[PDB]
Amino acid sequence: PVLLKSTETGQYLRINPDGTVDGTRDRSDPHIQFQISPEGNGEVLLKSTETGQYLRINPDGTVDGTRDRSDPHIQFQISPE
Amino acid sequence: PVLLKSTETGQYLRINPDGTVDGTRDRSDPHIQFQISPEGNGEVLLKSTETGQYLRINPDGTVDGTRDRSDPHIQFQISPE
Amino acid sequence: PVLLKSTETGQYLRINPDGTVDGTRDRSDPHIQFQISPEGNGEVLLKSTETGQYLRINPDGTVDGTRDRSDPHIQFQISPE
Repeated sequence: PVLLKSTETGQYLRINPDGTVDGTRDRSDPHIQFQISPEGNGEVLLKSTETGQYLRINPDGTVDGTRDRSDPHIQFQISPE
Repeated sequence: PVLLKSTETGQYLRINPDGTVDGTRDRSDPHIQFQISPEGNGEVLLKSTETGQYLRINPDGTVDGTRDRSDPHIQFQISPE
Repeated sequence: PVLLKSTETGQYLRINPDGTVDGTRDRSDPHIQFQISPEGNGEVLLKSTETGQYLRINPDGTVDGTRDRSDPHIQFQISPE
């Protein structure tokens, strides 16, 4: 169970029950709880422990979550910097 | 847009909000840089291998995706061109 | 003769007489005007029309200008987008 924080603003990533995604500085929020699931091909999946939906980036650049286990948009690569 | 790298040190020229100026090898936008906890150390980017977009948290609290991997504070425009 | 503006903040790059470098939103300043001089390769040199100093990035990531025509630190490459 991991948290995804944007060091910059000091904000954590959050997937709300309605499927909307935003950033909060409220560390006492269960919705900022994530789990990184492998894919065998190096890639991973970003899924909320609570809501249980997977994180996707729409083609038009908008971001939300769907519990659809099948959709290459939830495919993510973690690139160390 | 264009980037200005000192081929010598490989550093990029940057203009900060306060008006101060310096160089840095950090080519990427801090708003697309996340830290995974509980693990500490390191700094990672999160790219949707599908659309090739990066995950970004904006100061206002909003979240979206973008292919603009680079820091806007090192992106200059040459006029009149 | 060109201006080097940081679209983001709307600030122009400037080399002050004393050799210090900063960014200003004052477009009516002569110290913000540069000439891009080729370097035989693909590289260029960044030189203020006024002061006549060449822009360099110190190894320590600090930025100032010197009229020393001979110094690899004033070597710059311009990479679009």
